[PDB]
Amino acid sequence: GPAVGINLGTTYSCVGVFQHGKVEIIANDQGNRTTPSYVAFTDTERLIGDAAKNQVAMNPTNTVFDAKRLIGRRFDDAVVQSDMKHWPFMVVNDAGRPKVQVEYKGETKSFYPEEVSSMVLTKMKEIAEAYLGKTVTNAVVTVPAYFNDSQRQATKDAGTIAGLNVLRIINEPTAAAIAYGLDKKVGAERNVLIFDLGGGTFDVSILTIEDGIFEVKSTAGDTHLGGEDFDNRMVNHFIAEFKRKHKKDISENKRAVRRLRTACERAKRTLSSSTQASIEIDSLYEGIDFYTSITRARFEELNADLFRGTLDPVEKALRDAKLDKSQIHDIVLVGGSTRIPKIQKLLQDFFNGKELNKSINPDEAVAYGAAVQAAILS
Ligand SMILES: Nc1ncnc2c1ncn2[C@@H]1O[C@H](COP(=O)(O)OP(=O)(O)OP(=O)(O)O)[C@@H](O)[C@H]1O
Repeated sequence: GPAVGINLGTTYSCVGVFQHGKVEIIANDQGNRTTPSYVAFTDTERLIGDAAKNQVAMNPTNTVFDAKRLIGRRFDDAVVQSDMKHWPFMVVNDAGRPKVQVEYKGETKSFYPEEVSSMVLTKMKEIAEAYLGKTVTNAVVTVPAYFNDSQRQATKDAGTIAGLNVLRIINEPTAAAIAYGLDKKVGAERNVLIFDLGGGTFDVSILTIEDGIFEVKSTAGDTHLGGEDFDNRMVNHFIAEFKRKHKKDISENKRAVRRLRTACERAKRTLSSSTQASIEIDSLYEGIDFYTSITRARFEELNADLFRGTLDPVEKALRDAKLDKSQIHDIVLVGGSTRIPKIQKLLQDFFNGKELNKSINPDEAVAYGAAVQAAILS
């Protein structure tokens, strides 16, 4: 069977396969081309992907996500300590290693970050196999450029326990470059800027490519800025609106909020193609139906400061890399959040009208590149 390319992301994962000179991005059972990096445990089963995310508000303490933030890290890590203050699930310390603790079938169980990730990885593999109509063994999995040997190790391990023969672990910015073919030899040095804004992380990487050899000159970004922060702004906005029209605050009801958030994330995606979207939520609080809508104009101003700040890390990346705007040859958009019009405008304006690389769905770019690489390595 063919080797596949997999993008193991913080919020979503994607799997592609190179076959007949073309790369195919494989959709799941629900028909989505990317699946949530969620795993949920219940009295009767273990849900992975969409099925998992589709019940988080009902099973918050037993629904695991953000495993990418834990992977290859230690419990004593200041990162872990800060992060765990926001997860609805338990993170325990097993001899220095962090472990997620859930209740599965009435019994208490705990897993290592790599095991959780292998569950998502297994879902991608069967998604691929269902499409390919054959077993998938070899694979190329992606990882950020800043991941150290421990993190890369853990990612490789997650692959092995998932029954995948990880041919290689390549960086996400490099995979993106390969997706557009910016790795071909043109007898000259080329500077590429990868602007990656996903569900929860923002990475800016400046690559230098000469003779087919990549060289990450610089990196910058924010580990806690992504599409979810945009959703939060909408949520707080609608919470205030509901409070106005119905004299009722819904902040305390955790389910009402999570349901509202799910509606917002969806309206947000629509807003990337339309100028306004309706929020139709039956019986949000008490028996009160919440029917309303937002416009792109409002959505933009709700996140104005966030969108604008996206340029600071870009300036710094350039600065550290010892380059000027005019020196970067190609700019490729990565991450689902880059589909937002205002982000594209903002970046283009910063690079004085330069054309942005974005013909390939940004949230499928990394997988796409990995699939090509997997093909060459087989
Ligand atoms: N049309 C769209 N407009 C805006 N945001 C979108 C759109 N389509 C998808 N997204 C967003 O993209 C995000 C998911 O991005 P992606 O699939 O690239 O994530 P990822 O690699 O898991 O990201 P990270 O590693 O930062 O979490 C979500 O915040 C989702 O709302």
